[PDB]
Amino acid sequence: FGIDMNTDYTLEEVGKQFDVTRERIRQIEAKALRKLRHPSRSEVLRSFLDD
DNA sequence: CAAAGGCCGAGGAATGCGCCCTTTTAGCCTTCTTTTGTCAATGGATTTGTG
Repeated sequence: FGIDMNTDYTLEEVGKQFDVTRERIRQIEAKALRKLRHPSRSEVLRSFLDD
């Protein structure tokens, strides 16, 4: 994502700095998103949702 | 000898105002190549199982 930097880096350019061919980098993004998906870790972020 | 009237011009609303044809320009619309995000394999290095 683009937090605290002017991008928006993409998977190949990300995995360059981690030496992954973008597949493990996809997996790592997915794992972090799943971890933050948990309640008791994202109740505030839930409140930020508007609906 | 003047007066009526015919003439022209100087000033305004407005019921007033192009069309047909050639030629470029914009943009949308499809078709294809490439960067990118994804699913599944397939080992391989810690984590645990064991006594």
